[PDB]
Parts: sequence; structure tokens; C-alpha cells
Amino acid sequence: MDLGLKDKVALITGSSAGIGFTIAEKLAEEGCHLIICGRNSQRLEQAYQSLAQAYPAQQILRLVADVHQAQDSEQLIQDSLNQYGKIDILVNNSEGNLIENLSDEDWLNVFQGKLIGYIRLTNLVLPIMKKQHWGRIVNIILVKSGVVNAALMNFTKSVARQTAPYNVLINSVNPGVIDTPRHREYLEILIRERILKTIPMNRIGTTEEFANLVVFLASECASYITGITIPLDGGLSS
Amino acid sequence: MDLGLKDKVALITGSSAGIGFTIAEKLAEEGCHLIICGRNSQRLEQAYQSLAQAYPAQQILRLVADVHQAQDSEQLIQDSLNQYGKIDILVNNSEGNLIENLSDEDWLNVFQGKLIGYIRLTNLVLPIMKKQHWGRIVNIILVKSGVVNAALMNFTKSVARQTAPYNVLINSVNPGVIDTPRHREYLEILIRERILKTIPMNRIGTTEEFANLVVFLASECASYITGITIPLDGGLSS
Amino acid sequence: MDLGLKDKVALITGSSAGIGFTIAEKLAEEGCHLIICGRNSQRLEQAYQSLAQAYPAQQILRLVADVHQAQDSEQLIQDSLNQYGKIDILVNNSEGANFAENLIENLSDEDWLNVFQGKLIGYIRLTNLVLPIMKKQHWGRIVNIIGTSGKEPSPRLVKSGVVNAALMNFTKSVARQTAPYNVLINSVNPGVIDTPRHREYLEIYAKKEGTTPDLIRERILKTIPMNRIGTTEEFANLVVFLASECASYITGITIPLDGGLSSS
Amino acid sequence: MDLGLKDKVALITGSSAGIGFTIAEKLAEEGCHLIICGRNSQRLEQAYQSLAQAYPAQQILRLVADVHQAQDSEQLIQDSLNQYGKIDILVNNSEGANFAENLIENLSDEDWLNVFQGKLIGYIRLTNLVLPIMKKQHWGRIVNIIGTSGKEPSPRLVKSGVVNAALMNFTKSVARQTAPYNVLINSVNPGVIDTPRHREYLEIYAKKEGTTPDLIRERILKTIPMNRIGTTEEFANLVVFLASECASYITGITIPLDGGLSSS
Ligand SMILES: NC(=O)C1=CN([C@@H]2O[C@H](COP(=O)(O)OP(=O)(O)OC[C@H]3O[C@@H](n4cnc5c(N)ncnc54)[C@H](OP(=O)(O)O)[C@@H]3O)[C@@H](O)[C@H]2O)C=CC1
Ligand SMILES: NC(=O)C1=CN([C@@H]2O[C@H](COP(=O)(O)OP(=O)(O)OC[C@H]3O[C@@H](n4cnc5c(N)ncnc54)[C@H](OP(=O)(O)O)[C@@H]3O)[C@@H](O)[C@H]2O)C=CC1
Ligand SMILES: NC(=O)C1=CN([C@@H]2O[C@H](COP(=O)(O)OP(=O)(O)OC[C@H]3O[C@@H](n4cnc5c(N)ncnc54)[C@H](OP(=O)(O)O)[C@@H]3O)[C@@H](O)[C@H]2O)C=CC1
Ligand SMILES: NC(=O)C1=CN([C@@H]2O[C@H](COP(=O)(O)OP(=O)(O)OC[C@H]3O[C@@H](n4cnc5c(N)ncnc54)[C@H](OP(=O)(O)O)[C@@H]3O)[C@@H](O)[C@H]2O)C=CC1
Ligand SMILES: O=C(O)C(=O)Cc1ccc(O)cc1
Ligand SMILES: O=C(O)C(=O)Cc1ccc(O)cc1
Repeated sequence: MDLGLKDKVALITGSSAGIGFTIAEKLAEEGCHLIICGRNSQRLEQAYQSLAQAYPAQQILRLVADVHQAQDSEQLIQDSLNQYGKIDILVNNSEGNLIENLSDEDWLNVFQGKLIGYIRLTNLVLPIMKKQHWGRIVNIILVKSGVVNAALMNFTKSVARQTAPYNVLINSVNPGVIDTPRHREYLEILIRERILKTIPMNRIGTTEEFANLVVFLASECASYITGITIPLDGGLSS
Repeated sequence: MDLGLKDKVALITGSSAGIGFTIAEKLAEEGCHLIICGRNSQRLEQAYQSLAQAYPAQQILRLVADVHQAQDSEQLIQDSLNQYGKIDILVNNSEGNLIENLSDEDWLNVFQGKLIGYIRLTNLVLPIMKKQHWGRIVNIILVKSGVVNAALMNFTKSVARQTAPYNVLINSVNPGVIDTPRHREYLEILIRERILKTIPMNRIGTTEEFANLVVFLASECASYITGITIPLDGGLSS
Repeated sequence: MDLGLKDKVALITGSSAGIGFTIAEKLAEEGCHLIICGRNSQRLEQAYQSLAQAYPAQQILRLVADVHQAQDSEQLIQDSLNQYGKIDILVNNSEGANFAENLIENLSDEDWLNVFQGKLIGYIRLTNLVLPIMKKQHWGRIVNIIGTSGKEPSPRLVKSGVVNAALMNFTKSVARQTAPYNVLINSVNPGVIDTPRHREYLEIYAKKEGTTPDLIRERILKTIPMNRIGTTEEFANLVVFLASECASYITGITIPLDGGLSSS
Repeated sequence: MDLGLKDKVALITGSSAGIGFTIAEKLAEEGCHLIICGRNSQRLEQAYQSLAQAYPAQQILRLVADVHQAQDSEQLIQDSLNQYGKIDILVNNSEGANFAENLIENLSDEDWLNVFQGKLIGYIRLTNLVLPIMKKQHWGRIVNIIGTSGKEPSPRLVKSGVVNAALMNFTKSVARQTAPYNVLINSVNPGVIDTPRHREYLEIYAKKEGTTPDLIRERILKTIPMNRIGTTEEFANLVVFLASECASYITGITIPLDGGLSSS
């Protein structure tokens, strides 16, 4: 399937590893130029080397940035604009009795992470994409988590409604269980066997499997799709 | 229907007018003692006089408080505890290209309004209600608005799950169009005719109509209901 | 709370036992005259007797009727009209799909056709029947007793879940139409409520998985955040409220009544 | 993107025109062999000819069949098996309920029974039929073409919405069962997509409200945030992706493809 992505410029946040990284791969495969970023500069360099060597015809800008900080995010965007003159795709992918436990500071702190992180990065790409009349934004979306994720889901709806007139489409993807660094991490922090028993597919998803969907949403082929959140979860949501 | 509310202590935020006020009325009618609050002290005194005179057998504590400020909210709760020794009910009711328009400050500011406002007031009543083994919390729940409301809806789900074991039930109610001060306000800021045409009931709801539901959720009769958000909207959500 | 129900005429289908029976009790207690029904005569008489003796101040009409059959359902409504001249409240409550098989390919057309000709058409038909009556008087309440499988379908409930989703959508569409006539249509999704059908459901899934009802119950309970199975009285409360004058601005919605089951 | 579809055998129901036809084109283009069908012979031949000439490298089998009838649907699958020995992809696509009447009380049992015996049982039956086939080979994709009325029901769509909600629930339940067999079941809800049925829908609602199709279209458009009606190609893209090896971790979901209609 021709996805019409040749020479599109894709900013993928959190692309030094896991889902972010595979997405970057898959976009370069469709012929995108990339902006990959992350805060670990060494992790990112590795990502960068691997990418450049697999995709020698594609431009790849690497920028060390924390997309939870305002200044870094503005510079990320301005640096990408300086480099390519356009940004066509944004994949927002950054990190997310008990309840009565959580202070005001604890709540404000998670709002100023990924919540405000995705909103701000969106705000920042919107004028560029509207100018181009071409845009794709894919948000990669557990009490604190669920509140932010619900907020993001509705943010997606409302922003899609507004920018659809400019062919700037915005959607979200909900991972179930995906074999990423954090996950081989946060089950060595056999237990896996108990998760498999909860996934109707009896199997954990690959980052490749996850990326396939994001790339399709980021393509020309998805031109009539906007405002939706799609679970990618091996059937967990059944 | 006997709602089992005799001598229950109900904190109703925003009860100097509109929905908040009618809820307070309806709770006193079922035999609750009240804590009513608001920032307009004069509006609140009027509410208070009207209440006291309609319900002379019921205790009514009035406290001037902004339930969007941390300090006011802690004092509101501690003042109510000092007065009655318990708080049985909490009704959280406080006030809620364009998008790329909104700054980080603009977003953080609305998070620190009603979003954090309901979460904090909940956190603050939870230990009291758990101790009593009896609790009812009803959250009265448009881009900024919709994001906070989505966040609150999911917050409701998660907190209900956690405190259900203590018979502290928490639910939410979504108003459609209700004839409140703000609404006779924000359609004189005939236009009404265009809203009626959107409400399948061809009529705007009364605060009485709205309160009936909240009071039922706040009652003993609702002992098996928790974690849900109910629209009260004359059929708008059809 | 005054529900404004004194002398309303209420038809509760499947009211000889379980959820429907307790709803009828509670509507009687608010001052309604009832029409109650069931398929088994002896059960129904037992329910009628208990109601008549507990609420002798209220008229109660009991009719043997299968509200999955058109004839009986048409007759039910006419007999209710001949007696009372009006019907103010309908509670659609009747048996949903059986618990025998859930493996999908193994279900034939016939098994689906029956499903659809049961509770599904049952509630729609009875709704079509009471609508003109409620409309002409501009007062009407219909409460569909559905099931949470309609929202979140379960392994033992493929058929049931399909029926329930459908009825949840029907609810919205009809509420939209009748709204301007003060005829309000809502639905309630019981989670797990202690009735004969639930106890029968326990009995047999134990036998089938080679365990006891008790351990089945224990399992269910671990999934309910309130850690208990609801009572028919707890469930009737909400149904009675929705059937009331107090619910006058609520239409088109389906509410889970489930001890938090939906929040888990 | 390589979709991994080379030599998959795909059955697209209702493929002589509109959404189904464009899906078939697009599956052919990815390297699938097709089974296409319809009720009208002359239309079908026209579709077959166009496909055969456009994609002569691919086997195409065309059969006249009403996939609302059990006989024809059973025969369809056997004829498909006799030809290819396997079926890898099913796209459930057939006519839903008529646009004539939406006022509810005015719909009889028979009108509902037909509804339920149409697209509703049609998709369920055909699903039951292809399931063992896909299961034995551990590869299967089924994509149900439903409708947004299933999520958000509309005044001109009471019946349709009821059917669609039901099918959306069916989707979840069957996906859960077949998931471990790498047989994936999803659904797509078209918003407004420019087909013969949509143009026919325009024609007649104009006539009925005493306006022109153009002004009906203008009205629809004002409600679509993209301010345009979708193309069958735009819609086929997503269906083809879901039928693909690339969609290997997606099951049990229904996706709106609607130019933002759901976000409004
Ligand atoms: N994995 C899963 O199954 C699930 C994932 N999600 C969500 O999907 C997204 C992907 O997670 P996953 O791949 O598992 O996580 P990983 O931690 O495995 O990968 C995260 C990647 O993003 C980078 N990153 C993280 N934070 C920032 C930041 N603030 N600024 C710039 N780069 C950042 C990391 O590099 P560095 O640390 O160097 O910046 C790394 O490359 C997350 O938002 C997560 O919340 C949600 C539910 C389940
Ligand atoms: N009315 C409607 O149709 C809709 C309402 N809602 C929500 O329902 C709730 C009720 O709104 P409604 O009655 O219309 O609003 P009104 O402004 O009519 O009434 C609000 C009441 O709450 C008080 N109040 C407001 N803010 C605070 C605060 N920060 N601290 C303490 N008291 C406060 C007000 O008094 P004072 O100003 O003196 O504090 C007043 O008594 C709101 O949260 C609103 O967002 C949502 C959608 C529609
Ligand atoms: N109990 C629960 O936890 C749940 C209940 N539900 C739903 O709630 C409703 C009530 O269930 P429940 O109270 O548990 O069931 P019970 O079997 O315990 O009670 C059912 C009552 O309805 C009568 N009845 C059943 N079908 C018909 C019919 N076609 N015509 C007339 N009367 C009928 C029965 O009498 P007779 O057999 O003699 O007619 C009996 O009086 C059902 O729709 C069920 O699907 C859904 C999910 C969970
Ligand atoms: N177009 C839209 O915007 C929307 C479409 N949908 C749904 O999407 C699907 C496709 O609709 P659309 O492409 O617009 O319809 P069209 O009528 O334009 O195309 C339908 C095709 O399917 C065939 N067909 C219809 N019913 C049957 C049957 N029982 N057996 C075999 N073939 C059949 C028709 O041929 P013949 O008549 O000769 O059999 C024709 O080839 C339908 O399920 C519809 O309900 C839902 C909402 C909106
Ligand atoms: O799934 C639902 O909610 C149902 O409608 C079916 C049902 C009926 C009775 C029970 O005891 C359990 C399940
Ligand atoms: O409501 C839906 O989504 C449907 O399934 C019915 C439908 C079918 C074709 C149309 O052109 C419009 C509506």
C-alpha cells in the first residue's frame, strides 16, 4: 500500500527506544525524513546510528530534548522548522489508601508532564501544519495515568474538530501490552504468565505491530480519519 | 421514598445559588444538616436566611470559602468537622484558530481550578468518610471544560473503585441545560429558542429537577450505585 | 422524597419473582396501582397474594402472560387498559438469553432468531404498545431492565450482550422521539443482583466448571468493588426513582447499578 | 507499506458497487484473490468485468448471492472453498435497514424481524461460517462494515442504529473468542461515504422534506468537520489495513471512518 509519505517530515518524540523508535523506523521506511528526540543523548545517538545506517537516503535530525519542558519543546519545534522548512507529522510519545495519599503537588506535577506536554507540542505544530494544509498528529496514550489519558482523549476530539478544515488530522492510539524497554523493565521491577492470561491473544504485542497502525494514521491513506482513539491491545479492550 | 438521610451532614459547595442552592434545599428537606459555602458572602447570607427559614429544625453552617484555593478548602473541611463531628455527603460543585491560542499558563490555570478543586476536596473528605464507613460524593460535571470534565469522569471511576470497600460511593452528574443564574446570565451576554430546538424535551431543566437526582445519589437508597456518571439533560445525549 | 406516584398505573412485566417482583412492591409502596405478570400461574398467584396482603390499599391486577409473545403482549395491554383506562409506567423486565452455550460458531441462526424474538423484540413491542397511550396523556415512564453485558460483554453472555447493546441503542432513539411528550425512556443495567435467576446461574456454572456455587460467588465478589452482591431492593430503588415525577428531566440514558463493576 | 496480502483469499460481500466494490479493488491491488458477490446479476457482471480487466493477474470468482439468506450464504462459502480451498479474509458488507420510516410505534414486529433477519443475522451467520475455516489455519481477518448510528443513533436510523450497536457488541465477543487463533475481527463505521446508497438516500430525503439533494448534502457537510463527504477509496484503505498482516495485534474494536463526525 502506497502511503504517500515520500519526503514528509516526521517529528517522533521519545524515539530513542521502544515504540517511539520503531515508529521512526517505519516512517523512514515509507520515505519520511525524521526528527527523533529524547533526553538520553547516548541512547539517542545509538537510535540515530541504527536509523541512518538502515535508511541512508533519508534525512534524520536528532535533537536532545525533554518534551515535558516548555523551552526544550519550543526549541525542538523551531530547530525542526529551521532544518526542514516544514513539519508534516507529529507523534506525541512521552512518559506518563492510595488516592487520598496524593497531594496537590503530586497532581500538578503529572499535569505538567505528559498532559501539558502533548497539548503544548500540539499547539506548537498546529500553525505550521495549518499553513501547509497538511498535518497528522498521533498521540500515544494507573489512577494518575487514567485521568491524563482521559483528558488527552477528549483533547484529541476537540482539536481534531477544529483543525479538520485544514487537513490537519489528529488521532490517538492506545497501547495494550507492548514489548518495550520499560516493560522488560517494569516486570523485572513469570508474572508475564499472568499478563498473557489477560490478553485474549495470549501474547504481548511488538513495537512493529504498534507502529504499523501509527504510520497508517500518519499517512495520506488516512485522509478521512480524524478525532478517534484506537486501542492496539491484542484484544484487552474485549 | 425514605432516603435514610435524617441527620446526615452534607457539604454542598457553590450553594449560594443555582444548582448548588437547590441541592442544599432538597437535602435539608430529606433531613440533612448542611454546610453551604461560596465566596460571595452576601449571596451566601441570602441563601442561608432562605434555607434556615424554610428548614428551622435543621442545622446549617455557612462558610465563606473559595473551593479552588487549597487553604480555604482545608479550613472548609476542618471547620465542618469541628462543627458536626462528621461529614456524610460531599457535593462538589464549583465553576469550570482558538485551541493553538491557549498558552501553558492558560491550561495550568484551569487545572488548578475545578479539576484540582474536586480532586482535593475529595482527598480531604475521604479519610473522614472511610472512618464513618459511610460516604457519598457527587461531582457536578468548551475545549478546556471538556478536558477537565473527561479527567473528572475518569477520576470518579478510579476513586469509586478504591473506596467502595468502605461504603463511600462516588458518582457524577452531568447537567444539560439548567435554568441557573449563570444561564440567564450567559444568554444575556431568543437564542434560548435555538437551544430549546436542540433539547429533545423542548424545554430547559429546573434546578429542582437536577437536584432530585443528586439527592437520590446522596442517599441510602443508592447504596449499590457507584462509579458512574449520569447525564441529566432532557435528552441532549440522545 | 415525594416521588409523585400516588395513583399512577404501573405495569411491571416479569413481576412474579426477582427484580421485577421487588420493583412492583416498591411501586405499590409509593402509591401505584399495579399490573403484574408472569408465565407460571402458581408463582404469579404466590406473588399476587403477597402483594395484595402487603398493599391492600392498592389495586393490583395479575395476568398470566408471556411478554415474549405478541398475542399475550397485546392482550396484556388491553386487559390493563380495560381495568385502569390508562398506563403511566412500563418496566420492561423479562428473561434474556440462556446460559448454555457461548462458543459462537456453535450458535445457529435459530438460536439467534429466538434470542431476537425473546427479550429484544419483547421490550421493543411492548414499548410500541404503550407509547400512544402515554403520549395521548403527556405522561409516561418506561424503564428497560437490561444488563451490563450490553456495555461490557462477558464470556458467558455473547447473546445477551448483543441483545443488551441493541436495547441500549433503542432506548436512546425512542427517548429522542417521545421526549417532547413527557414520556421518558431509560434503562438500568444490573450488575449482579441476588435473584432466583442469579442463584440458578450459580448452581449450574458450578456444576459445569466442576466447583461449588459458593466459590463461583466468591469469584464474582472479588470483581465487584463493593465486595457484595446487590439486593433487589437496592435495584428497585433506582427503577422507582426513574419511574417517578422526580426524574422528569432524565431521558435516553442507561445506568449501571452494579456495585462498581463498571468502574473495574 | 507491505501488507502481506499476496495470495490471500478474500471474500467481500456486497462488492458489485459502493464501499464493497472499492474494497475489492484495493484488496486485489495488494495481491488478493477475490470472491465478490451481489444480488443483481447484471451489476455483478459489470463489477466482475471491471475487476477482471483491471487486475487480470488475480483470480476473481463472482457469485450471485443474497447474503441475507442462509442458503445462499452457506452456498457462497462452499463455492468459495471449492474454488480456493481456503478463505483468509471476510468483509461483512450488506444492506442495512431501509430509510422509509423512523417513527417508532409505527414499526411492527415484522419490520423489526426483517431488520434482524437482514444485515444483523447476515453478518453473524457468515461469521459463524468462516470461523472454523480461519481457525484451522490460524489466520483470519473479518471486517464488519457497520455504521456510526451504532454508536450515535440518528433520527433517520432507529433500526439501523439498533442493528449496528448489536453488531458492535458481537464484534467484541467474537474477537475475544477467536483471538488466540490469530483470527481477528474488527468493525468500521462509515460516517458519510459517497456511494450509490448515499446518493439514493439523498434523492429521496430531498423529495421527502421538499428540498433538493444538493441542500441535503450542504446540510450534511456542515456537520462533518472536514467539510466533505468521504470517498470509497478513503474508506477501503482502512478496511484493507485491518485485513492485513500489519494489523496483527488489533482485534475487537470498531473504528469510525467519518471525517470527524464522531468528534462533533
Ligand atoms: N509500553 C506500553 O505498553 C504502554 C505505553 N503507554 C504509553 O505509550 C508511550 C510509549 O511508552 P514506551 O515505549 O513503553 O516507553 P519507553 O520508556 O520504553 O520508551 C520511551 C521513549 O521515549 C523517550 N522519552 C521519555 N520521556 C521523554 C521526554 N520527557 N522527552 C523526550 N523523550 C522522552 C525515552 O528516551 P529518554 O528517556 O532518553 O527520553 C524512550 O526513547 C508512553 O507515553 C506510555 O505512557 C501506555 C500504556 C502501555
Ligand atoms: N448550569 C448548567 O447548565 C451547567 C453546569 N455545569 C456545571 O455545574 C456546576 C453548577 O453550575 P451553575 O449552578 O450553572 O453555576 P452558577 O454560577 O449559577 O452557580 C454557582 C454557585 O457556586 C458558587 N461558586 C462558584 N465558584 C465557587 C468557588 N470557587 N468556591 C466556592 N463557591 C463557588 C457560586 O457562588 P460564589 O460565586 O459566591 O462562590 C454559586 O452559588 C458548575 O460546576 C458547572 O461547571 C456544567 C454544564 C452545564
Ligand atoms: N439478576 C441479575 O443479576 C441480572 C439480571 N439481568 C436482567 O434483569 C431482568 C430480571 O432478571 P431476574 O430478576 O434476575 O430474573 P428472575 O428469573 O429471578 O425473575 C424473572 C421474573 O420474570 C418473569 N419472566 C421471565 N420471563 C418472562 C416473560 N417472557 N414473560 C413474563 N414473565 C417473565 C419470571 O416468571 P416466569 O418465569 O414464571 O414468567 C420471574 O417472575 C432480566 O431481564 C435479566 O436478563 C441482567 C443481568 C444481571
Ligand atoms: N455509504 C455510507 O455512507 C454508509 C454505509 N453504511 C454501511 O456500509 C455498507 C455499504 O454501503 P454502501 O456501499 O453505501 O451501499 P451501496 O448500496 O452503494 O453498495 C452496496 C453493495 O452491496 C450489494 N448488496 C447489498 N445487500 C446485499 C446482500 N444482501 N447480498 C449481497 N449483496 C448485497 C449491492 O448490490 P445488490 O443490491 O445488487 O446486491 C451493492 O453492490 C452497508 O452495510 C451500509 O449499511 C453505513 C453508514 C453510512
Ligand atoms: O449480561 C447481562 O447483563 C444480562 O442481561 C444477562 C444476565 C441475566 C441474569 C443474570 O443473573 C446474569 C446475566
Ligand atoms: O447509520 C448507519 O451508519 C447505517 O448503517 C445506515 C446507513 C447506510 C447507508 C447510508 O448512506 C446511510 C446510513
